[PDB]
Amino acid sequence: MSKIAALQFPTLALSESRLDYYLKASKDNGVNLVVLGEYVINSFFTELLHMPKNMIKEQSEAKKESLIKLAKKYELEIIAPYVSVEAKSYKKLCLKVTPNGVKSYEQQILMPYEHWNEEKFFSNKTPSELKIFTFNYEKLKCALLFGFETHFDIFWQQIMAKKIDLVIVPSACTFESKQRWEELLKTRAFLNSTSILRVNRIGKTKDEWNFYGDTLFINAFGEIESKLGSEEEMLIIEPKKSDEARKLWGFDKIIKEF
Amino acid sequence: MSKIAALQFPTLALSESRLDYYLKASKDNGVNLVVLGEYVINSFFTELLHMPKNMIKEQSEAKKESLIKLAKKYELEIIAPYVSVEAKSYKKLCLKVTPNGVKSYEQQILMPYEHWNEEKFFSNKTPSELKIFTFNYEKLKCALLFGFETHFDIFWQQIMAKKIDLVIVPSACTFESKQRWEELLKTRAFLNSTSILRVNRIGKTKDEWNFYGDTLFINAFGEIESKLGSEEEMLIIEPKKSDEARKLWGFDKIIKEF
Repeated sequence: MSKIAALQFPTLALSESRLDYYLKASKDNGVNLVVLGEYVINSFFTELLHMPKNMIKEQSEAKKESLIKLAKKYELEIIAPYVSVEAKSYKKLCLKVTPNGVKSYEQQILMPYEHWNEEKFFSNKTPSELKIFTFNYEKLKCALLFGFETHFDIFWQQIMAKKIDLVIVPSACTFESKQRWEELLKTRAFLNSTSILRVNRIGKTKDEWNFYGDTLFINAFGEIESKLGSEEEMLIIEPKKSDEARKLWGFDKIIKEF
Repeated sequence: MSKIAALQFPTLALSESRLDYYLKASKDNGVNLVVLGEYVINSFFTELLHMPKNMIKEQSEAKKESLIKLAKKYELEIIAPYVSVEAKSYKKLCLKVTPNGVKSYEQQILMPYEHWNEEKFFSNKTPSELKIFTFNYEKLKCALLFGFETHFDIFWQQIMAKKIDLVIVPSACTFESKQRWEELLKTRAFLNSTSILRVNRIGKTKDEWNFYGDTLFINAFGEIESKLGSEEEMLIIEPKKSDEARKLWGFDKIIKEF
């Protein structure tokens, strides 16, 4: 039935040949939805601070055109974080590329820390009230969240209210926080009875920040179903409906009795 | 400084010296706040189902009188889950017994599961709006939560809103859920920058439900600072203010604009 492919990549080269191979391989395994991690289409954040505006635009626009073309050619959907280069500003988006159009999700909560200040570098619209990005994938109710945004309960309360089966989490996570991330996502999946697909990038930066993969899939019971290592590889998942797991603990039912 | 003693007990006997001994040992170690787990003053839930009403009342009322006397004698405070028997109705309370009076916390969300139906057995007031029980312990802002109530994000949002330093969680946890409980509490402490004191009971029931202790203290970084094993023992903790840990990630700073 419904299958999803998670591609664990470093920053892709300007050519599209590596992406095309994995997209055909995803479609050959009966996958109709593909997800990439953060800073795979684009160079990692710390290089973006020093790169020329026009090359960042070229890097982004080359892959967006490729995804649009490849989504048509292989008739599948692609979810990929994407740096939108505007006239006088940069926006951190996540694109959902289908054969019949492109949808975009503008990240609502960005890291403001000095050493990794995405809030300063990007010019994302500050929403008045947070709103989860959701979409239907065949028979699954899905939500899309950036890695940093999973830290905030408000999103999960909206996810539980909408009976989401699967939360797709493109991310860029350092190895040092490996265990904290597993415990967080396992807890989120259990408390909200939703499956979670966390897709990480791989690679080492000039500052020796180590992204060691660990793309993983968690079921609505909070159990890890499958996970990747630290190499460039593809994870294929068959996400199931959240209903049975929702009834076991009935957290939503309990909160709905108020 | 400010110290708290967690007493990991089985169901206490009607005429026990354990309470007088451990309260004095706490006060001799400079501890002014003592916490017991769930179903320590009273027999465990599944045994209460088969006990006569008057026996439950006597079991409860004997320990309340003792705690009142011991709180005055040793000049400290005691937090203890407590079955209040009115007429032929039962209320699952947590008492805070001090030298100058008793305050009570009525559990707001109770387990409704068939095999462990506290919602059916007890007659707790169905709350209008969920509201955390809070109190100051010397210079620390403390909150009180029953084990089951930690599963619901709404409580944790209020805990963060009040910038709570320590959440005290009397609980009754089966050994089978050891890892899930640890990951949950570490995540809540980290996400909300609060320390957590989880006090469990010990003992085996007739149906072979294993309460194997593992009373633990977690700091506001989400790290386990200390923990007990499966024996009857006392855990003394010196909880610190959450301020420094709260500034590290600044979850409150980010989230308060929504």
